[PDB]
Amino acid sequence: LVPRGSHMASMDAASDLKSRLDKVSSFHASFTQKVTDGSGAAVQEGQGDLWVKRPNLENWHMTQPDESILVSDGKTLWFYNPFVEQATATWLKDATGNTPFMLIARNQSSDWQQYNIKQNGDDFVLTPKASNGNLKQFTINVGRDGTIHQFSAVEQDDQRSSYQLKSQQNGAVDAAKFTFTPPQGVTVDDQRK
Amino acid sequence: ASMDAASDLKSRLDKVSSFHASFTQKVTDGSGAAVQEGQGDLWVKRPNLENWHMTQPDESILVSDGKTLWFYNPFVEQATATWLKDATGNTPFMLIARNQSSDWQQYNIKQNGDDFVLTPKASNGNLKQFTINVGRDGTIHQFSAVEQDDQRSSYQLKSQQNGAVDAAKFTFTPPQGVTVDDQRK
Repeated sequence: LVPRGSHMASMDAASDLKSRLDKVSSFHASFTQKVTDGSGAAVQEGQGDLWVKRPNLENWHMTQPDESILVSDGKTLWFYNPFVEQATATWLKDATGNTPFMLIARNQSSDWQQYNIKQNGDDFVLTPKASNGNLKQFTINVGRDGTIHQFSAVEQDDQRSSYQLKSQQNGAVDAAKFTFTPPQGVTVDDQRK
Repeated sequence: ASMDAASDLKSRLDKVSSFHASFTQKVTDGSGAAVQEGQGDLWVKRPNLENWHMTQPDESILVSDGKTLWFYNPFVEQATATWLKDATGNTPFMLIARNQSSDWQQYNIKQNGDDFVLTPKASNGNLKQFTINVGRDGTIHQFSAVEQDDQRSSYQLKSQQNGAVDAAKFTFTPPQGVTVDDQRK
């Protein structure tokens, strides 16, 4: 019913272009180049080559107090409850909740520019520009070295979640523990249509 | 004032690319009801940056790690380093390599099958125009670019060999006996 307007047609095009390119995370190509000064006269020709490695997605893994987990490979968000042996898969794009963890882990200008952000020293307070009720509020404390010390989040139904972080070990961890395969026996609700 | 805050936040966060933290969490109603409490663990691996390496017709090379753009002319034994931020030109290669939504959302974009034509929203930019042909599988077949001076560069690509590329390629250290002009302030 609501027609496809120019702004959406452009968004759909950006999105398809992106999904195509998402399929190749690295490649090598030979090319032929041809330059033109402005008028049309052939300024230059030649052969060359190009290597590209695209960014990886962000990854995260959180263990709740109840010992159930949330795992993200950047596409899927997996939720797993080892006590009841139940697992839920959902595309991250359609995921709901856990936005602080997504913001924390992605650290992208473009996610940050969706908020009004005041800064007092190491403390930052973020109010959403688009007040649709995704996150009513988000607060975070980050050292100069980038260590996150604490943060809190207000959901749209005024549900507040606060976190105080300790024992912050930097240094890498193996990508295999950010990819989740339901263990034998676990009921899977795969909501990825 | 909001945009300095966003930047500094990001820049603090850029210093760390992975971490493990233990935490204590507390959850609340609108009222203030102590719905939850306990300890838990968080692991994060941040995105790494894009990388590209390009050999020009004249055999000079452009290498990018996401922060620095190195330009090296082995014939005259001269290399230039410049922050990628401060860089001018080579926008097509940055876009191809980054493949970020937010970079694509800076252009009005029309599609016809595999062909896409892009014109910048923010008309004060590097690129007057950018054209690219991408297959369903993500192979880039050709593209072309018009700079602000009406100059036009076209590329026709072949031999697209996907699969891992040695990360030798994307880190550049000036060779001994090459004169470096480090423009990074």
